[PDB]
Amino acid sequence: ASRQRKLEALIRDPRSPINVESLLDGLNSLVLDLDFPALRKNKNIDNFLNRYEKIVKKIRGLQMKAEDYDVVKVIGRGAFGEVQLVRHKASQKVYAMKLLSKFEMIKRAFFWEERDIMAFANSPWVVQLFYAFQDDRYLYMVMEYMPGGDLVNLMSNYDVPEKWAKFYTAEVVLALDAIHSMGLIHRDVKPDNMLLDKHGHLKLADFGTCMKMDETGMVHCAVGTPDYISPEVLKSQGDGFYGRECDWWSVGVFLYEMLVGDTPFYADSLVGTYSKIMDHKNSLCFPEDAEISKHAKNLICAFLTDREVRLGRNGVEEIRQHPFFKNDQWHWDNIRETAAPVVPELSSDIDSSNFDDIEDVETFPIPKAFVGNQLPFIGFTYYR
Ligand SMILES: O=C(Cc1ccc(-c2n[nH]c(=O)c3ccccc23)cc1)N1CCc2ccccc21
Repeated sequence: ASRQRKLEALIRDPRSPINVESLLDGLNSLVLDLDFPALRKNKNIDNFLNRYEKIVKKIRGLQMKAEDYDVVKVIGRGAFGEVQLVRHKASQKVYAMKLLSKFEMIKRAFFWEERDIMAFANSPWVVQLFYAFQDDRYLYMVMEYMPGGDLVNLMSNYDVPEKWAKFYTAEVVLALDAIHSMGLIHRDVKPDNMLLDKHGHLKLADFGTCMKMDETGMVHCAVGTPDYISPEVLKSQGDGFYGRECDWWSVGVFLYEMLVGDTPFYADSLVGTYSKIMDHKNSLCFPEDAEISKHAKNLICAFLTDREVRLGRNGVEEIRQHPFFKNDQWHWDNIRETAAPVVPELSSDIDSSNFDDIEDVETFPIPKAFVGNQLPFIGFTYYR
């Protein structure tokens, strides 16, 4: 009973590898991976499935499921799956729910490690995870809805003045400081990941790229669209190592797209984008027509240089000290409680005006032998 108290404690700890959610995930996966007629020929499998069939159904009904949510509309669709604006039926609260195809996911081990670190850190600069669940086909992630839309949408609807770019860059800078302080490297900082909350304040979202830094403060191994990716990250794709400074390159790309209107290494092809990024010493140029302050040009260039000499290599203090961030509207300690330059007008809690309309799927193939397709997702379920 003393050893049983110690064992009953690990299972109660929600941050434990084997806990109630993990144990339930294990039993659900075991039932799913064995419920195939070819496998059912084995008496051990058929009998286990018979005993636990009814109870696994009862348990699946009590646990959080997709049916507990009302699908308002799709606000993003991709290769992975979609993002739905949903409302929890019982609490009546609106959330953003990403659906990941388990099948597509498997074609890419413990990938939610960084999601858990970020979820626990609970930074006001990072889009919050409330719950995560799963069914045979999908992985579900219930996130805080960011009704202000992303910075792709803001950029395509506004001509961004230096007062505005000075604010979003500072918020991205504090969000990246937060992520690095968790022992993480975002890896794919771009305006699709820059989401705006109910008041127009920025938060960084991780769409599966965040990685835990090793003892040396480095990562490895994905890119997708490269406009915001540093040369070191491109060159690593390979098993190459890079640090947190790869995220500061994306801040420079961001400041450029805000003030200029186009990405600094844009091209009609992906190859050309990749090339212009690698030859960034010759290809970086500001248009004559685009009027940009000396400090703005300076800051973009301090970030868009080789990792060795890039701004942020010494720390965040030199980025904050940069004269571009001299202003009469905010401080580095109070920026999030100051007036945001673009305040959203939201008539209802399901107002999705800042999101482009989408409106309107492959699965695992039935196995002959046990293959354990559900095994990699044991522990994904998150409840707090
Ligand atoms: O993608 C996500 C987590 C996430 C984070 C924010 C949002 C999100 N949140 N809020 C909004 O309003 C919104 C509007 C459009 C689009 C998205 C949103 C949705 C999912 N992860 C995290 C772990 C992981 C592994 C593998 C693959 C993916 C992901």
